[PDB]
Amino acid sequence: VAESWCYTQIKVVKFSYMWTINNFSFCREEMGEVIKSSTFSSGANDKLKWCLRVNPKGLDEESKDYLSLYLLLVSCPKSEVRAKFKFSILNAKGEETKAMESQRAYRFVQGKDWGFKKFIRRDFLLDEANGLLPDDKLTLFCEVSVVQDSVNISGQNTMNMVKVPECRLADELGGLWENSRFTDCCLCVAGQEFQAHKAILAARSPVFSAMFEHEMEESKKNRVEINDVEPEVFKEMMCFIYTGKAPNLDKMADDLLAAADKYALERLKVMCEDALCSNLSVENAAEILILADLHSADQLKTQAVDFINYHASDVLETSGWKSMVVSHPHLVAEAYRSLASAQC
Amino acid sequence: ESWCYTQIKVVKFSYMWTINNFSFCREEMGEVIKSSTFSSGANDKLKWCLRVNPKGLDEESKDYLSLYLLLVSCPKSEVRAKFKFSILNAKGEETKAMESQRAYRFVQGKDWGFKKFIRRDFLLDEANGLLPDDKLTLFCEVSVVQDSVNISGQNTMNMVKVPECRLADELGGLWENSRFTDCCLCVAGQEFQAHKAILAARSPVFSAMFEHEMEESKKNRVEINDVEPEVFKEMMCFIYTGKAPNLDKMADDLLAAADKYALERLKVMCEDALCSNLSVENAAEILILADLHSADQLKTQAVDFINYHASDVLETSGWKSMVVSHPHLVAEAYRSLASAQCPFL
Repeated sequence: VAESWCYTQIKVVKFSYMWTINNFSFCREEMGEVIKSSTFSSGANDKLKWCLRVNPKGLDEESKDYLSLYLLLVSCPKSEVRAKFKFSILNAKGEETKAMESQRAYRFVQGKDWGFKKFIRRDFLLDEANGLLPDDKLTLFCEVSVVQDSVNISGQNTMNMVKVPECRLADELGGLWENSRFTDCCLCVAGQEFQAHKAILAARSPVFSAMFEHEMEESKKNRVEINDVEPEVFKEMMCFIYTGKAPNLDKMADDLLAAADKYALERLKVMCEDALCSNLSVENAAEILILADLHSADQLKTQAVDFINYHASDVLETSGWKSMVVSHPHLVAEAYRSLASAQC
Repeated sequence: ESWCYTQIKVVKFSYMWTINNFSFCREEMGEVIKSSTFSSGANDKLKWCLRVNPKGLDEESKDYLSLYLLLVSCPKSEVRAKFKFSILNAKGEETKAMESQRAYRFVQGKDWGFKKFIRRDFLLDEANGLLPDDKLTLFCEVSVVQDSVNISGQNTMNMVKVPECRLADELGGLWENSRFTDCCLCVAGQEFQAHKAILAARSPVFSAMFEHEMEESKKNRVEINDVEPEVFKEMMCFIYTGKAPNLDKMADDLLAAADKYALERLKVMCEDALCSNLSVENAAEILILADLHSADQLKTQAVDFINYHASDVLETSGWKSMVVSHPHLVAEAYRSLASAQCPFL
């Protein structure tokens, strides 16, 4: 309807970073002495690289009590990148208070530097009443808004007289479980019967498939001894194997995660990690560390280490952490190495 | 999320210096009191010192006492330093002492400092309380700072990220290894292997006769002749890999196979591929194929194309061939035209 479908959508890659200028009150690398930062990227593939250039005393003498900051593009593929940036003045609580943003999105090319002359006054930063230098530490928050804005669409306005269902590989196999049809062999776990067959299980499971052919199916095809999981978790992985999804996640993520680690099912591991990553807590941190370590969830190890870094004030005395300490010296050694060396 | 950090290392150390009986020292010297060396902070890396001039080295310093600081030893020529000095607050005096405003480069063996301090008699004046037991206490703070930084930081994190979904890898991976050879189907000479449950699920027609309680005999001597082996391989690739890159040039045979196997999905993709294949010279053949295969969507598209391009479609002899061979098609086309064109004589 309406012939054309002009739906021009603007793609804005928004991402922000924060500074840490140690003891700015007496750095005094002024009047042309260049200072750089850590190069940073948006994360969406490696094309864009920025480096800051701060002048405590700005170039030219007109910015005597004023400072000017310039963002420089070190190198990028030639695409005439257009982007927008903003900065702010920060408080002790780490929230932007006096936020100033660039009026327009500035066109960038390789090696070009864009910034505002006399960006901000020196004395207001140095004002004691404003409290912008807690422990003489200066923080500066920047929010980049790189925009591509390169999209052209033509056509088509197909009325779609016939509705085409998508691929039916999952639901057709998903609906066969309750019917329990075409099950050649038996399958019992923890004394409860779950009628399934080894063909599709072998097809959708390399571990069992390797285990299937090697000197069991000749004799013990009908009965296979499974005890690592209770039926409530085995049915969940069964549903995941056939349907391709495990909707009952949050209530039973942990034991599902352990079962996935036993069978080396990476997708189950990461999605259970997603379920449990949001559930990080002071009281539950220790058992999360132990479960991640036993399951070799390195990413969950890192996130839990970060949680301990941010909550060392209270997590350390928790009885779970003490149990981890007495039981798992290696975990606490790793935590000490991370929080000591990387942080300092 | 960067964690810029940007450490700027500074080592603030100090060196108290106290001269016993300062009144008597003014006479038995004219130039310098070379003090002892000192170090602290970073593992005693740097040796520093100082020397006062109770009597001025030069005429300018004859008016004002000079405490002109010196460097003893250092590894690097470039050493930026801020040095502040005062009295050791015996009474209440945290003022009256100056500062070094600008960071100066301290090279090996060189001396640097200030010299305009105080009048000599005023310093010796007891009213100012600068002679505790005839001693001169100093609170000499030195702050060395370094070529900037040690940048980074990074703070690269966005949740945890997940691997690619693994529906197709399991099917494709098993086929490549050629493991679990459940059956050997010999069709057109070439031998093809496959499994039971997946073929039954994807193809209901294959599931039809294998549901009749006979499977072992048929698999050993399966009869497949309506479809060429190449289209069978294309079917295998579409089922397992999930793509049919060369479907465009084999739509007719693949569409016929889908009709035989009652594959609505494959038939739909075949019709869609054939939709963007109509030309001005072979429209009759496409319409005949659509009618034979009961392609309702393709048949309707062909009818619309003919209605639009009848000025040239009827010119070709294919229309006359259809008229002679298929009178019922002409009859129903005329019925549709008359019903659609109610007005006009």
